Amino acid sequence: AQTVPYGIPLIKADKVQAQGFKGANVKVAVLDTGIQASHPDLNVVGGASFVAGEAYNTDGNGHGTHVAGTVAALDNTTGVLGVAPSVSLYAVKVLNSSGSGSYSGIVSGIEWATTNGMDVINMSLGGASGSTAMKQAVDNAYARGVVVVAAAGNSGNSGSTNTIGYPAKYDSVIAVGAVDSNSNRASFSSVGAELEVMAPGAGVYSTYPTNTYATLNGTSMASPHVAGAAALILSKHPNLSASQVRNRLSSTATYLGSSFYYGKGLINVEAAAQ
Ligand SMILES: [Ca+2]
Repeated sequence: AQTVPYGIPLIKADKVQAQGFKGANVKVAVLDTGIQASHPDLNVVGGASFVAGEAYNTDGNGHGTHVAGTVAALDNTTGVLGVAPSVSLYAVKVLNSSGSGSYSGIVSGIEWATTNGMDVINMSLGGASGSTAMKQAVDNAYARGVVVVAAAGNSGNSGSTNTIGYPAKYDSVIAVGAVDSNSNRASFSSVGAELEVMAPGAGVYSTYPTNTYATLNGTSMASPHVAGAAALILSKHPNLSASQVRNRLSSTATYLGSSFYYGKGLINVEAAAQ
């Protein structure tokens, strides 16, 4: 049978899906370690690899497949359920089997995405330092109308230290923090002034390499939740611009506390979709 991860009802992705909007026609590119394209519960329609010696349609890590599953796990009688199960999935490998990648490889992914007409870009990756090349590509995609979502980082908090990584730290990028099934901020969810919105990141069950499913923890899992809500909103009002979709996301979020810890709050797709 098909399992419904707690994450989708928590963010009200089901009320919208129920209304009939599942993110169809929306092109979502997942910049990650690739995707097990042959996964039964997934439907990758294309992409590209910028990692030497590795094809975009294979995931030797499991990370990119899990993230992808959260965005568009097929709505059928098996596996799990994605936020926008009808979204046009694209895998852009910018990380290798060890979860590592170079700035050139990543920006190249951000450039291919925008150039090829992606509506949403998910980056469940992050680093301590940014780069003028990374900033440009990101501001560019956003400038072109591309919604850019990135994991806020998993370095928890310490005193009053802003621990939000890059590219999450960029203004053109939406930073995502993680909360558990009780809607309580996860201990690893980084904090900072740039934290934008919260989504399920603890105990999220999704698709995992070699036709299986696994549970993982991280802000990397919270991100796809927001990347998929964006497509959901886009599949309802396709005329909206990035900044608009973005604003409905944070302007209708459920308040959970100080922005330094929860940003604007937990996202609500039913409210954000008008
Ligand atoms: Ca399924």
